[PDB]
Amino acid sequence: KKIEHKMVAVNGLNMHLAELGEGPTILFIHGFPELWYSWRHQMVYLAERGYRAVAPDLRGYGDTTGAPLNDPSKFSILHLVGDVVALLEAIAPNEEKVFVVAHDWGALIAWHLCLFRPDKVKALVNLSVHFSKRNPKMNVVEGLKAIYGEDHYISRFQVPGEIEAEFAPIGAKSVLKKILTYRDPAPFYFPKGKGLEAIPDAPVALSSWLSEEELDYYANKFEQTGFTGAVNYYRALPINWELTAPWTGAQVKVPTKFIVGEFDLVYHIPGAKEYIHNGGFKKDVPLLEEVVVLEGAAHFVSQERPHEISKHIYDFIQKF
Repeated sequence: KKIEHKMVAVNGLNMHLAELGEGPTILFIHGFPELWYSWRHQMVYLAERGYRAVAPDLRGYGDTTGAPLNDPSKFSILHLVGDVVALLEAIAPNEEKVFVVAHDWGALIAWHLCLFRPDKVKALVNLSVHFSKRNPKMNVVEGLKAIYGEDHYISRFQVPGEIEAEFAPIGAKSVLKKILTYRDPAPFYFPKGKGLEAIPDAPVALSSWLSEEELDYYANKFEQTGFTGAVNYYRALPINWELTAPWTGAQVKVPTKFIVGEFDLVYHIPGAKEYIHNGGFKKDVPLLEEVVVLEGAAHFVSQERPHEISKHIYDFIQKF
């Protein structure tokens, strides 16, 4: 059996969904700047082991249509979780709870899914992005700008049109290659006018996990769609901060496994390692199982270390 692609009408969107296997549903949620395609290895492994793997393209990505690119306010965390809740109702009508696997912005969506609707998630495997406790004093954009300054990627992503104009002359393939092959623990810097010049390159041998065919799949989708839908998620971070005040003090009560690559830039945010390892993470997420750090791996662990990630998912969900 091959991977089946369908379109599902949900939360005002026409959402592209890729599917493989039969049995209990596992929803895979991708991050930035990625696609359903990022789960290619895991869908195969889990389907061959008696699970039904479902991976959509998210609001503003790939073959998912309907979101107003001109309005970043329609890319809030409330809209994104709304999309996922609607999807699950449409595609898993007979499972009250499903398994969720998520990465990066997908992981952020999944954290809030669990906060808003724990009645929908039986267990969670999150990659790269740890639970981010709301800072009472400032939003994420402001907090990271205080640490890393004006050229931080999240800061530079904020003004509509700006980063799109920077990527325009460079091309989708060169931007995507530069990001996917990134290994340095520093955040991305996009100083005005300087293209991809502020981004360090790793030795070529360390990206042998990414074929030219794989890179082309990503590049071809993003050349068509552009980067606006994807980047809009970061533009909604200031409103996300305001809109999430009701959940100050709320815990995630879903059984959870967290996995991160050693060199993931997110893992190197000041204070992140302390939060993760010394009790803060477990206090917000009481059913957090043992945290897994992948030695010698960077941000894109589902593609860089597919066997390790696939087996970690299988072993976790088999416990339920």
